[PDB]
Amino acid sequence: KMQLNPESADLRALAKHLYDSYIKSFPLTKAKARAILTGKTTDKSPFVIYDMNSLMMGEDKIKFKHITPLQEQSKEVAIRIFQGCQFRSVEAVQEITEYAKSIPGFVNLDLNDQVTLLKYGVHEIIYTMLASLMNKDGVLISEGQGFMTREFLKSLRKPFGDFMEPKFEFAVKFNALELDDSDLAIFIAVIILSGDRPGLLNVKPIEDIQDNLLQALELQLKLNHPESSQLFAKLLQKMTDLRQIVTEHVQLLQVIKKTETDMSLHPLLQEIYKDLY
Ligand SMILES: Cc1c(C)n(Cc2ccc(Cl)c(O[C@@H](C)C(=O)O)c2)c2ccc(C(=O)N[C@@H](C)c3ccc(C(C)(C)C)cc3)cc12
Ligand SMILES: Cc1c(C)n(Cc2ccc(Cl)c(O[C@@H](C)C(=O)O)c2)c2ccc(C(=O)N[C@@H](C)c3ccc(C(C)(C)C)cc3)cc12
Repeated sequence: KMQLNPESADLRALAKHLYDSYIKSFPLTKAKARAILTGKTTDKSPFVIYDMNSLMMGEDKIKFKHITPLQEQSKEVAIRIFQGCQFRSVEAVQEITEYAKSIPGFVNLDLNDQVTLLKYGVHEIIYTMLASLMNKDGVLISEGQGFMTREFLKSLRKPFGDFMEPKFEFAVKFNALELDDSDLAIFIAVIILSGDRPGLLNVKPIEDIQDNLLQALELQLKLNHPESSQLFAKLLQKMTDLRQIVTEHVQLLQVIKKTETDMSLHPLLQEIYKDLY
């Protein structure tokens, strides 16, 4: 229908509010990420890691040194890279949670339901925003200061050689939608307010917030993408694809968390690296 009625102005105002929260909560947006991947930005080119020799030069640019070099160099590299991917994941939760609080009505929910929505929703947000940082060659790492190639990640040890491939194959199909930060801001909020998470108390207040986010998203996509019909429908299938692809990812590293013995990082040691930095 698309009318210029007072309810549409509220859906446009909600999109503006979610976008402003998207900028403050997340440092590296897709707008700046694409500027680095194409060299359009005035900043310096990021350090590129494509082989083992380039990775050794990258570690020398880090203040930390890792004073426990295990003999297995195939494990010294794979395990070290994976824990860098996990320490960054923890800081993303701090940013995701900061953005989740900005969604109208989220704080008014039950506190245990807020945990449940973030519990199962953090992974699906990571999969989405990670696509903004990667292309067909590699992924931007360390707040855009680095760039690790895709084929280098495939050259790691056999268990760690394909934990990023399910994310690259999703990105090439998700970036084809060519969404911008304005579209992603609403789309992230829709994933959080998914009212069918296992263990939700009152589903009624959650889906009521999501239905306004869904209406604000379809209005955003129809206005921002004039040459793309059914883009709202295509994006819903990408959301359901995140469901069955995250369950395969969470079950994948549970084998690593158990068979590597040193993967479940010590809780008190985590907080030391966060507060020092
Ligand atoms: C492998 C890898 C990936 C895929 N990424 C991007 C990434 C990951 C996870 C999420 Cl969730 C994510 O999501 C986006 C949307 C976001 O949040 O930007 C984006 C990395 C970022 C930094 C480092 C690293 O190793 N960096 C060095 C500088 C360091 C960091 C920390 C340490 C200590 C453990 C000692 C503290 C030591 C060295 C490695 C990776
Ligand atoms: C020094 C260091 C430490 C202490 N950790 C945590 C860590 C290591 C090893 C084990 Cl085993 C571990 O687990 C338990 C058992 C433990 O020993 O504490 C925990 C790191 C993780 C990743 C990188 C890295 O080199 N990340 C690469 C991807 C990059 C990223 C970004 C850059 C630039 C910023 C220059 C762009 C350069 C290189 C370095 C370190």
